[PDB]
Amino acid sequence: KVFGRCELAAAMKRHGLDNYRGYSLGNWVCAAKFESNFNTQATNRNTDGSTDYGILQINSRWWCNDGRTPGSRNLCNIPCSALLSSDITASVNCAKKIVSDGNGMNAWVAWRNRCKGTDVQAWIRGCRL
Ligand code: NA
Repeated sequence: KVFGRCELAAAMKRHGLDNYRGYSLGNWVCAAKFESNFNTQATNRNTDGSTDYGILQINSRWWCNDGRTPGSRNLCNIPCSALLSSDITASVNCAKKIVSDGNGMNAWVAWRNRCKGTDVQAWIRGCRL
């Protein structure tokens, strides 16, 4: 499923991401935009054997089990395929653990490269939240 900017913002707000860990909703929408382009089925195979899955591109080496990543942990206790659903619940709950893992939102490279320090409020414009 390809989420609409405000449609996603609303969904994320429902799931408690707005100001979660001090990170405004705009930060989360911006991260999703640059990580997966709002596409829940987004997958990116890395060179180390791991793969990034879904709307927030969660990595299979430590957060979900895809059965093909060497020395992989399943910290979120879910199959990586669950992070590919149109429903964002699994991704949000797992992201909540990732952002609290000692690096804040820096865990998401696209967020750090295209959202960090910018006017993230723009990502929530026109939205009826
Ligand atoms: Na894993």
